Amino acid sequence: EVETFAFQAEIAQLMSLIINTFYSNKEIFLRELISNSSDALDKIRYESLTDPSKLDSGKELHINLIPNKQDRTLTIVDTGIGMTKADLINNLGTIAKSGTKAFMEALQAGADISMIGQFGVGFYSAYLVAEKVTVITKHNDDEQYAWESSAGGSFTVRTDTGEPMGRGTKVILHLKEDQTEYLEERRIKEIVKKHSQFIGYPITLFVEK
Repeated sequence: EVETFAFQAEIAQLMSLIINTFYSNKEIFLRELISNSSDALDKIRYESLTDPSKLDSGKELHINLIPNKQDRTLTIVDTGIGMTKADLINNLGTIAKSGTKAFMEALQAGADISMIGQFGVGFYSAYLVAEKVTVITKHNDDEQYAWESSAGGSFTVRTDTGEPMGRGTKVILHLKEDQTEYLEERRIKEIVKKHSQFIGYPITLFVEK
């Protein structure tokens, strides 16, 4: 069972702008997704402070970066709070409708696309480098789901049958054919050092055979 949903008009517009605007500083997508992961980890940590059983689904709080050159994917995994089905449908737990409005107002007042994260919609910077994004997620209060979109106005949600995650979110970037630099270890390390050097959770860059 696969359910298909339309993006709200403002999010469709945001996604089209990210896809079609000329903007060379694409590397900021990784900073934005690592920042989202850190926020998600903060949230489950905060809940655990009064209810330790919130971490029964996994005590380790971390961020993994996984490139796969055969599949042409870069995956960002975190063990944060995850998303419920309702969260996924509601723009992956963001205030994306109003955040988009603020972002577009900022752009007309001179802001840069790199400032997307200041408006709560940094997730959508994934489409600077990905033709399709798959999000696998597990929240303590719900089952494991896969969200997916190639833009074009719609996303899908389905129950996920893959490897059970325990708790957290996996963002799988199916990269554009000319964006394969983001699979090279040297490039990922450079970006992490430049933009994410002080994130308060361990970031592990996996390597490949």
